[PDB]
Amino acid sequence: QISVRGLAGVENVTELKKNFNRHLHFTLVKDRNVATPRDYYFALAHTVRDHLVGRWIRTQQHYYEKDPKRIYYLSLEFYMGRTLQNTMVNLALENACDEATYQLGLDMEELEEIEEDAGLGNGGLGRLAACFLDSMATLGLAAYGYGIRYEFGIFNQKICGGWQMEEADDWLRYGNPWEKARPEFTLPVHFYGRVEHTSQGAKWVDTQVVLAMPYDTPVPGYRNNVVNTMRLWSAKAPNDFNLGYIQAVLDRNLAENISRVLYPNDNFFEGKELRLKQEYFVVAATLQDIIRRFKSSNFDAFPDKVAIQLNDTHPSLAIPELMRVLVDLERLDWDKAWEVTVKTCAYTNHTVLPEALERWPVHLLETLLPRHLQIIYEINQRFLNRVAAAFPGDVDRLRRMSLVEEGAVKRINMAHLCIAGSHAVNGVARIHSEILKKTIFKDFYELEPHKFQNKTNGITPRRWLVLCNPGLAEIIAERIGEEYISDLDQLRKLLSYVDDEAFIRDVAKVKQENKLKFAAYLEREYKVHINPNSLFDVQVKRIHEYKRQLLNCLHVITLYNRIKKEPNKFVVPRTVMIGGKAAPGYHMAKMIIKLITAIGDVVNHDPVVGDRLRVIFLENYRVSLAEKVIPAADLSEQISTAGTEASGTGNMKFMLNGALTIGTMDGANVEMAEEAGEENFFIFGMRVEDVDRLDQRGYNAQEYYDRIPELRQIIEQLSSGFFSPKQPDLFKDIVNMLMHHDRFKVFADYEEYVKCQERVSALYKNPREWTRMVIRNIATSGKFSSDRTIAQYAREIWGVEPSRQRLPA
Amino acid sequence: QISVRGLAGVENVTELKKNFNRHLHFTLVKDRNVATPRDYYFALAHTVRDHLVGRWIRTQQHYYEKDPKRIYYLSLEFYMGRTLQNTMVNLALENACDEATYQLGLDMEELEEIEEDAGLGNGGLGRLAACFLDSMATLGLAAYGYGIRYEFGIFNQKICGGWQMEEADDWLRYGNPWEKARPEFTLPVHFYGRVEHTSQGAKWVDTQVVLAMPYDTPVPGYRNNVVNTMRLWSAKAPNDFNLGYIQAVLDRNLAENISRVLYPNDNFFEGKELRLKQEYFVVAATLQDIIRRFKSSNFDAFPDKVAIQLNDTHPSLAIPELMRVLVDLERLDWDKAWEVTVKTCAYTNHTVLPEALERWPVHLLETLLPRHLQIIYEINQRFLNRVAAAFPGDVDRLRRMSLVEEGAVKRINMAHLCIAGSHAVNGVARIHSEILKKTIFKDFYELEPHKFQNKTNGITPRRWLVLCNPGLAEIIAERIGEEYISDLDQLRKLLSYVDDEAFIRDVAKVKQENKLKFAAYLEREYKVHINPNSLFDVQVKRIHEYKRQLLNCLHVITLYNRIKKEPNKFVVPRTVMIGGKAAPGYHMAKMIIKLITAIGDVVNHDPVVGDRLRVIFLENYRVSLAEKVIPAADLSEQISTAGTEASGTGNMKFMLNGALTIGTMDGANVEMAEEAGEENFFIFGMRVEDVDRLDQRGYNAQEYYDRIPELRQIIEQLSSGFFSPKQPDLFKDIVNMLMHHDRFKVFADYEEYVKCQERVSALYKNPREWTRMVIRNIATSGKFSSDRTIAQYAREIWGVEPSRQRLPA
Ligand SMILES: OC[C@H]1O[C@@H](NC(=S)N/N=C/c2ccc(F)cc2)[C@H](O)[C@@H](O)[C@@H]1O
Ligand SMILES: OC[C@H]1O[C@@H](NC(=S)N/N=C/c2ccc(F)cc2)[C@H](O)[C@@H](O)[C@@H]1O
Ligand SMILES: OC[C@H]1O[C@@H](NC(=S)N/N=C/c2ccc(F)cc2)[C@H](O)[C@@H](O)[C@@H]1O
Ligand SMILES: OC[C@H]1O[C@@H](NC(=S)N/N=C/c2ccc(F)cc2)[C@H](O)[C@@H](O)[C@@H]1O
Repeated sequence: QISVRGLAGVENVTELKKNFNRHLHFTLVKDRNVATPRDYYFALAHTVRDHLVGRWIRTQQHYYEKDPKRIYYLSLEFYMGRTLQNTMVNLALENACDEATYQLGLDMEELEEIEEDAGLGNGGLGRLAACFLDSMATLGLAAYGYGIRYEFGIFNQKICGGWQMEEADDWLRYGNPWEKARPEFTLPVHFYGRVEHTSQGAKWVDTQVVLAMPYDTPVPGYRNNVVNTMRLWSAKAPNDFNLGYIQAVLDRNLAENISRVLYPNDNFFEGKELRLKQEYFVVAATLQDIIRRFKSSNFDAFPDKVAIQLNDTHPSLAIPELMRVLVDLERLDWDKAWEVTVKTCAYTNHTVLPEALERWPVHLLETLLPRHLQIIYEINQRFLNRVAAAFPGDVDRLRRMSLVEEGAVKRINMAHLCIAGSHAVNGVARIHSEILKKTIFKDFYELEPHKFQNKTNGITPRRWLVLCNPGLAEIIAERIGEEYISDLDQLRKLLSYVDDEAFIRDVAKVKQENKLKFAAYLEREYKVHINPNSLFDVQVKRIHEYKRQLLNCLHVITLYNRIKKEPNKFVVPRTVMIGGKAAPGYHMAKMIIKLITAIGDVVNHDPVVGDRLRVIFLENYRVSLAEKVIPAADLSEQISTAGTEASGTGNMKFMLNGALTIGTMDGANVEMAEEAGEENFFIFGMRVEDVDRLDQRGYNAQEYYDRIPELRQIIEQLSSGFFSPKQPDLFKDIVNMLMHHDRFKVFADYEEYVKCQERVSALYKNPREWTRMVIRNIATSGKFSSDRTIAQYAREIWGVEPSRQRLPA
Repeated sequence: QISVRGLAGVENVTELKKNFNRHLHFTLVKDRNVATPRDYYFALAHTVRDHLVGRWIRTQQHYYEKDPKRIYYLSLEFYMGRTLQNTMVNLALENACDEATYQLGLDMEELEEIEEDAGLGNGGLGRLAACFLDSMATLGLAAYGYGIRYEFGIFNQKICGGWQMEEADDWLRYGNPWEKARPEFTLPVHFYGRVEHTSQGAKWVDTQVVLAMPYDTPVPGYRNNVVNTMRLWSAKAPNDFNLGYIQAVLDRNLAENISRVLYPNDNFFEGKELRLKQEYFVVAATLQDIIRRFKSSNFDAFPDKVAIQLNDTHPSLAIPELMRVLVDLERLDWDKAWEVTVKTCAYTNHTVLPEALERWPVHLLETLLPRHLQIIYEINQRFLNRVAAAFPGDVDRLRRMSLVEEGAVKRINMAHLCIAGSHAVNGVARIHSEILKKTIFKDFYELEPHKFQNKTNGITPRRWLVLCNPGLAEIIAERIGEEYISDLDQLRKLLSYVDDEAFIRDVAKVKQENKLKFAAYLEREYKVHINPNSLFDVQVKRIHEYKRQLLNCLHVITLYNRIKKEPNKFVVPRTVMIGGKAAPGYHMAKMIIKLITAIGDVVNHDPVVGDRLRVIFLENYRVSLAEKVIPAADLSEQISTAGTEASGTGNMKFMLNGALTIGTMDGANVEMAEEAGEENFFIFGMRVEDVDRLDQRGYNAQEYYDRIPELRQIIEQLSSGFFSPKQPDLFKDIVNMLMHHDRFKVFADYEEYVKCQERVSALYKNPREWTRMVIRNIATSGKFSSDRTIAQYAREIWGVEPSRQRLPA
């Protein structure tokens, strides 16, 4: 149907049809009379996966023969979403499969909706890992993602009576056709025990053993025949475990609980033993696998052949684990082992919020990982000796920089461990990396300035344009060809079409089609009715106070109050959509969801409002939902308090897909506005500097309440029970926080936000000028490809050159 | 190589080779350079399973179109063993696969050893279910086996320091290629809750729900293109289960524990809640599936279309569950529902030992299954009213026959429930069925004599001759053709060859080859050395006092003592092999294993004994081990106290494979001796009548100790520490039991057993006459085919005719 989806040749279509029928019969044990829609999905998935096999085997054989430097990306999260369409896109099979299934009397898009998301992450950090794997494969790097195969991913969100309910994401229930179990590479992982000192060094003894069994998932590059591996570990008890009899077998569950469930905290730290076990489990298994692969090729050459990237501090135990193996098992001297470790490891930081930082109680590490605690103490002593030598007499620097935090309970600061033990430390957007050098890691930057880098985040244009928005991809390819898909900078060529009447019309038509499709998806699966001619105002991301869904709520209520005051005045119609999950133990975030639905309950049923304003909470926001809503959006809400969102990546997805952005100068928003031009961005609010000035003076919310009548009215409505008639004081916690304990200064940006929103509405009244500004955004979105990000990691951190060359088919 | 293994045509071999390579590549994601032996096994298993698919789909479609009466065999145990060779045998693919793998440079026998046993049973009862499924498929019956898919089967036995250790049988670790998950037939099962009475009947409410997910395994008939189904249920928590958050997800394990592990008791009853849950789980899920299939075709016709066979009392809850569904859900009146239930259900009893009988405490059923308890009370009331009418004034009969047992804790006698609610009750050998009518169910037989039947057990000659003993199968087929494999009575034709010199030589040669092969298996996998010219004296079966492994031990010690007394006298050399698992909580059985190994420790290292006597404990006795040892045996030990072994089936396996039997007149031994002739059997010991006479007088072990000097010496050796020098009193429990508390009268059969064993040795000195007696045993083993057994169930209980006709290929 459309060109970027590839060729549908007669031989290909015929062979796909034959192989689909073969799998239905031999694999699924069905014929056409009894086959369920799920059966059809599986037949297609097996048919497509067959095409990966040859390329997967030869890619891995190629790395064995050429022995390049290997990149190991360690993460506790890989937020992959669905795999079927992505595989078809990267193999150029989409049109062929569409034709083949059509001839079999099946709708492929219907089949695609059957696949479960692999929801093995919470939000931005997990999705970043996934975009990175795509880009590393596309850039021909010998890269492996290593993580945990959680039996349960991020919970499915249900909304009951306006409240979030959580249910188990049993994503493996029907079996996962995209994985291959690798039982021959099963490895032991040790816990507890004690340290013995012998004539020739320490020994870690009397440990409990849990087995780590790997499952491999293919990561195909974009039409280059490269297929890399994501290896995820599953926990298994040994067979003599606990070995009255019945109970011993039942207790195997205790060991296997390690890989049972993803912790659902986003930017928040809970010091639970199970989480610590998960972190060590992935690190211990991964490092053994890395060492094994390195020997099957003298640890001096280790950093020349191995790079380990730590995705936040979650896998920080790789640093003392590597030291443990090198010193205790391989018998290297300390200083050489340390040199190897530092040159091998690099660390990426993803947040500056203090409550999100991992600080593990010493008593936990003492019991669970006694040898690692000893190694950490020794690292700290040697590091602090370096600090004392560089800054003689500066005793407070010594306590600030210590890996060991003193107080009620002694804790290990894992970020300090990561900096000390890594040759490179990076933030994820220019402003974030600057904040790290100026504030939270200032002392470290002064000691070792060469370690600190920036690597601005990106997203893959395969999933986030070609896959989710084929209509846009096609009209772009019509003018500039297909090369931009793996070289996104080529989108600059579209600046030549900003006055092109045909292109303006096509861009606007593609958006309308996406909006119509999304309006249809809402009616069918949720029975909610929306005006597709309204401005689609979208804020989708995890629920957090810093992200300020509450500021958006205040704007929504402002618009409602203005309409009620002057009902017969024209306003640009809006559909305001807010979606995102709240961490199950985060009370304020759960109250915010309830507020949003409560506002919708009033606004959506007011006859005077009509079709001019609707507020919809998008339930169960996840990767597959993002693929649907993002192409449909007109306005992207990126409204975090300046200095709080390290980068953001949702922002980049909206930019690439033809939405304009309303945002603060925070995270990557700054660089997006720089690329597009400030005139083509809706910027409002305090800058980082203004926030600093306010903190020095002291933030007084009452001042804003006293000076802004429209704000006072909203607070009075919330307090009095206007939005909760049966429970008048339902939102008292929200009001109290806004008035007395607001870390994120919601009121301080209110006036500027409302005014800026008026300017958005003004521009939307002029469709032609709205679309020209859109074209200017899409055209300058190139920098935000994760291909650019990964090429920078490769050159500036890992010491490897990317390659756009094909492997033989 | 040999004829009964089928044809190896050029087209077949070529296609097998191509498909093997295809699976190695696409399914296993390997090439020949990295492939492990396990990879090769899996490639072959997938290659073979492909051949089942068409036949499986058409068999099930045939049953749908013809709508025959369906047979449902309900069992908590299916002891299947390995599936690869069995599938090849039944599809006539063995020679073709052997040739195909040979041309690929692989040894198929080596590949076969990689497969895990499906050890989903304990012993005879579980293995009977498996032979029955084979025979039902071979006889073209529309039959389904229904059970539980245990994650852990019967434990693997390790012997450490002469003691049994248990380890978890993680048989699914690498994945099971012989099953297909059927998630679309997932059904809810209810537990706990309470009963509410409304205007129109009882309602079971406030229950907890566990999901039952089915997995289907094919059961191929012998070369008739029939493939039946064994459907096994796995327990799964619903997604909102327990739905702080982390713990709720972790607690899903509680629901899923239902299908985690097989209870390892053999002929012993433990009233544990988890076991009760397993029993209801299989019954509730199975009955819903049965009803669903019946409707997709007025409950008057239910018994015309459905038969349910209860394998012991373990699935006895089918009776009140069927009533529950018919009365509470379908709204049938009681008397009609009862009529349907009785005509649908039949019950097979497998033991007379009182400690093995299921008697569930009322308080357990009250909490777990409140509605079922009420239904059971109502069944009991109506049944006892019938008894009172038939036997007026017989108040003690009333309490004897009650389903409710009075006392300390009230219990439900599940055997009484089964008799009351079944149209047919059978024992499993003629003597056993007679004992049921005369003793434990005498009252029931008097009330309803027409219900009581005999169905003597059998074994499948596919697994237990063709598969495990191809050499014997071949020399038989040379003389009489191949028809006997599905018509075992044809073996009578071999009586014509009892004086045939060529046949005598061939029978003896096949045995020698099997013995040499088994002697080689022992050296390689266990480093134990045996004389292959010795008489192979084998007792393999679960360890139990009633089976009298202890009597065998006394004989072994007798032989050792005789040798030590007259070292230079000739004796027929023996290798005495004993194997079997002990239930983990059965102390005396564990002590018996230790005794056996302790005897071996003395006998096997005595220089004076030489190669004349060896005692070996066969570790981890299971189906795949039985397939190896049984063909190698010369003497089958079947020495249970008369009246205690209901049938035995190991006995039949040895008879079919050319061993002579030493045995008591117990279980099926009686019928075996009747078929072969008493002259061709080594019968010794008390008959049932003699045991009865001894019990009336009182059994005094001391009498035997006082009158038999050889017995006194053995007891003195055991007591003094001759067999345990470092722990002199190790065996005091054994001695004390033999002297004061022996329910099974070991001493009473000692003298006769030893004398009989002397006659065995005498015959073995004359190889030609030994072999002629063997031929007379093999020739009369026909009756003991499970094809005969199943044809009798079909005609006399189920009301269906077996068919030897082929379905189209
Ligand atoms: O789908 C059911 C089972 O599938 C198994 N995969 C097997 S047998 N081959 N895969 C081959 C493969 C080929 C190409 C791919 F791109 C990925 C996998 C998995 O090991 C198992 O964990 C899973 O439950
Ligand atoms: O760099 C990628 C993105 O990283 C995000 N961090 C996230 S999701 N941290 N989760 C931390 C976490 C902590 C404990 C957990 F149990 C789970 C997750 C940043 O907020 C965002 O600005 C940035 O764009
Ligand atoms: O082997 C890995 C997985 O295999 C799956 N089987 C699939 S995909 N097809 N089987 C088809 C089949 C064909 C012929 C047979 F005689 C049996 C099965 C099972 O459902 C799953 O529980 C198991 O873990
Ligand atoms: O009919 C077949 C065979 O049945 C046997 N019974 C067996 S194995 N009962 N197991 C009972 C059991 C009880 C509780 C459990 F948790 C497990 C098993 C008979 O002893 C044997 O003489 C006969 O040949």
